[PDB]
Amino acid sequence: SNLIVNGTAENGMDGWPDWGYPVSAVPEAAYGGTKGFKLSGGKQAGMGQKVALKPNTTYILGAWGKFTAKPGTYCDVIVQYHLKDANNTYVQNILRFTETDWTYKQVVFTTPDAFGSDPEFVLWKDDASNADFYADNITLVE
Ligand SMILES: [Ca+2]
Repeated sequence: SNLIVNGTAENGMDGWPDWGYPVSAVPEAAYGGTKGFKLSGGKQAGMGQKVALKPNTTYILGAWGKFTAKPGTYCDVIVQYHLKDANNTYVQNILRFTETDWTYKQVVFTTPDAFGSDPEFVLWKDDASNADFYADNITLVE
């Protein structure tokens, strides 16, 4: 059971709030199925959704990703939340992609005993070079 809605782009951009960035669900970006997510070159771009994480629970976050040509910087896949501690610590669980062939990355993390902010998944492309980024099969599972 994937906590991310439509992590495969098989339902287009459905389940993903429009943040106004150049993110499309298109055949050229597919790792599998009929579509993948394409984050346009030339601009920073991201999308995300709130994720219903449980406390003291272990999760695996994974995704396939590639740039179409060598980028200036990177694109991150992140699950993030604040702790409910005195310092109000911000936790980012991050996969950082810079590669130009399809590359699978994953991170295993265990959630704290309480959240200080609503957990979110975020895909964020810092890079604004000419290369497009393709993301597909984005997965967050207990
Ligand atoms: Ca797909």
